[PDB]
Amino acid sequence: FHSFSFYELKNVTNNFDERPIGNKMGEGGFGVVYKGYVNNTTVAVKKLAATTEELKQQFDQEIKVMAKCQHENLVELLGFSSDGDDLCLVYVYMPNGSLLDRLSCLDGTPPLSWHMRCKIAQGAANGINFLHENHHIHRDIKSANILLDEAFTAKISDFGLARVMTSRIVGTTAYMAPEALRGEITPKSDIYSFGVVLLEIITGLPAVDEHREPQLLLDIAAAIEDEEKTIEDYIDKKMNDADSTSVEAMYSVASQCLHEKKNKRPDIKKVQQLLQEMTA
Ligand SMILES: CCOc1cc2nn(CC(=O)N3CCN(C)CC3)cc2cc1NC(=O)c1cccc(C(F)(F)F)n1
Repeated sequence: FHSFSFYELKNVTNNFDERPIGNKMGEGGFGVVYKGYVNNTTVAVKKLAATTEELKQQFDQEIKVMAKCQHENLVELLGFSSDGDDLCLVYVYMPNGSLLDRLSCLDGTPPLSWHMRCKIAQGAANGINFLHENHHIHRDIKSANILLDEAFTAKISDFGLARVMTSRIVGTTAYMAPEALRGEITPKSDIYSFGVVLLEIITGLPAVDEHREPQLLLDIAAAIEDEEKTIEDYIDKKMNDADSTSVEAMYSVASQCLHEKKNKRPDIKKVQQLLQEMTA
């Protein structure tokens, strides 16, 4: 971890080339992620962009929680830049991008095997466990914020909103718990959001598709629980190694996570155990 010059980060991203394939790898609400090469390693450079004050607060927060953090299932922050006109965060490069992009087979990548999906589910849950052990709430758990390294190891990203009620309601609505949408801040909200990620993994479908019926993946769960559908009907067809048994084990974990009453949901510790029993 050390301070980078804005102009060094500009240089290694070809002046922040927004063309893909180009240096642009992804983007979100809080900025664009660029491929760079600094020191003697390939790096991800997140140039932050929209409130200018809230943006700087999310920047300082990310640094405060991740500056010294090292974990198997969390991204590694290598440094930052605030000396230029734009705020930049620099991470270790995740060559296999986001769980979302790999579930979508973006840029012609092969579909993730059920085996790969199970290990990624366990990894992410191990990442969320470490945060809850250290009394951190993520507040933005989703397939886009689960990155995959050279070995498809799950790495949780985005700690800008990482932390009771609140005034400014923040997060990705497709993944947010009912109480999180009301402004409640609790680690039980992360468990819910993880439940939506498990539905994405089982189905290969994004949490929200405006051109889909139903539009929210949450409804598919609701439809299955009301005996109209079975999970069997929504299992990702782009797999050859998926067994109904272990699929239903993961769906059972997803269902418990997606309980509308926060207190009925399992803790992250119970989620890990149920996901281990799934494979063991
Ligand atoms: C945030 C998603 O951004 C990325 C997308 C990526 N895609 N590809 C692969 C890729 O482009 N292709 C080309 C064709 N081959 C076949 C394979 C797929 C690697 C990616 C790495 C990405 N990000 C990071 O490394 C990263 C790491 C830590 C923190 C962050 C943060 F966002 F928080 F800032 N980002």
